[PDB]
Amino acid sequence: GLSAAQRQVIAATWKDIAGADNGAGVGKKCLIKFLSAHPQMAAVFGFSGASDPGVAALGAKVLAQIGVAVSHLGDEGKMVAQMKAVGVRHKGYGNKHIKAQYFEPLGASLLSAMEHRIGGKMNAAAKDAWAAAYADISGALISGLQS
Ligand code: HEM
Repeated sequence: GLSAAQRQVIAATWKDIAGADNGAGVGKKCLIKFLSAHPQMAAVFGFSGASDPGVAALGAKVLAQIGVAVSHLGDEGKMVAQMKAVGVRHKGYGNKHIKAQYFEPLGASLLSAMEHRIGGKMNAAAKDAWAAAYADISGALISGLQS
C-alpha cells in the first residue's frame, strides 16, 4: 500500500510519463534496455533480441497496464486484484519459467526509462513513490503467477 503523499506523486507524474502515446515510448525503452543488459531474458520472452519488434509491442502493453493500476490507487483492493489476474495470465506465457527474481531488474529499467522521459520531474519524492508503486504492482502480479 501507498501513503496519500506517495499516491499523489504517482498520479501527478503518471500524466507526464503517459505523454502523448499512453507511455508506449517508455515501455519500448524499458524492455529494449532490459534485454540489452540481460541478454538471457530474450529466451524467456521468446524474442530474438533487443531489436525484435515484439519488444515495442509488449513494452506498450506493459505501460498501458501500469496506467490502469495507477487509476485504481484510490482503491488498493481493486489494484491488487487486477494485478493478480494479470499474474495468473502469465502462467501461460513465455518460453522459460518466469521467476520472481526477474522482476527486480525490470523495475530498475522501468524507473530509468521514466526518468529519461520526465527528467527533473523524477525527483527524490517521485523515485521513492515509484519504487513503492512498482513493489506493490509487481508483488501482486507475482502472487497471481505463483498461485
Ligand atoms: C520479467 C518479468 C516479466 C516477464 C518475463 C513477462 C513476460 C510476458 C510474456 C512472455 C508475455 C506475452 C507475449 C505473448 O502473448 O505470447 C507477457 C504479456 C504481458 N505482460 Fe508480462 N512479463 C513480465 C512482467 C510484467 C509486468 C511487471 C507487467 C505489468 C506491470 C506485465 C504485464 C503484461 C501484459 C499487460 C501483457 C499482455 C498480455 C496480457 O494482458 O495478458 N508483465 N508478459
